[PDB]
Amino acid sequence: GMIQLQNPSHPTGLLCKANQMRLAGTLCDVVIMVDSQEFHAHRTVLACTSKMFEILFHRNSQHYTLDFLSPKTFQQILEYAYTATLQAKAEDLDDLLYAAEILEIEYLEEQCLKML
Ligand SMILES: [Mg+2]
Repeated sequence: GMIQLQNPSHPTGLLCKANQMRLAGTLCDVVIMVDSQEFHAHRTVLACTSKMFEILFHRNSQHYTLDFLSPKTFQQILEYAYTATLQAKAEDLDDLLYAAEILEIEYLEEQCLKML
């Protein structure tokens, strides 16, 4: 007979380790520059979070500069991507919507749209 196992804590635990890796900078494979500020991250997490990054990463530069947002906004979207949670001042909502729109993060775009 067949056997089956399911762990509903895997997706979340997996993302948790990934964030822990990004904080220690372990196995990072891409550098995103934002206003002369370097961010080390994982292509896979970013590409699965944003269709914009999925497309962009087919260049294989391992290094990319973003001009549509400030390092603060990016750090804000990086945290969301790695923790599924975003913290931001009400005064940043516009900045986030503009970037979420370009990055195509449906959830951030939806929420920011409602909140405004
Ligand atoms: Mg800039």
